Amino acid sequence: PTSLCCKQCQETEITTKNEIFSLSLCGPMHETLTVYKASNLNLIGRPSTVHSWFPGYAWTIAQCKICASHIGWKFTATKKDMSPQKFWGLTRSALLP
Ligand SMILES: O=C1CC[C@H](N2C(=O)c3ccccc3C2=O)C(=O)N1
Ligand SMILES: [Zn+2]
Repeated sequence: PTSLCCKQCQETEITTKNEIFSLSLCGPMHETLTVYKASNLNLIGRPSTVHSWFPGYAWTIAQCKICASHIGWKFTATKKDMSPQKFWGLTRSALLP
């Protein structure tokens, strides 16, 4: 009901609408849903900064633990002074609803 599940298998809650936050800037200074917390995702490989959509963070591929759908990435901060130190960037179209 606040629940966002893997679209492919519909078994797993991946996150909730409660966890949604926005790193995008609201002044003169979408497709990716960023959430503080998520569940039921397996991380693949190791963090990389190449082409990172969120400068300062590295990414690790995250897939649904049940059906292996590529749902998004775990983003991890490269510096200790950043907040959050970690979040999830989730492909909206890989989630239901
Ligand atoms: O922060 C991110 C997550 C990974 C994402 N990524 C991809 O989605 C992709 C597809 C094919 C070749 C290379 C990449 C790449 O780095 C990307 O470009 N930046
Ligand atoms: Zn799944």
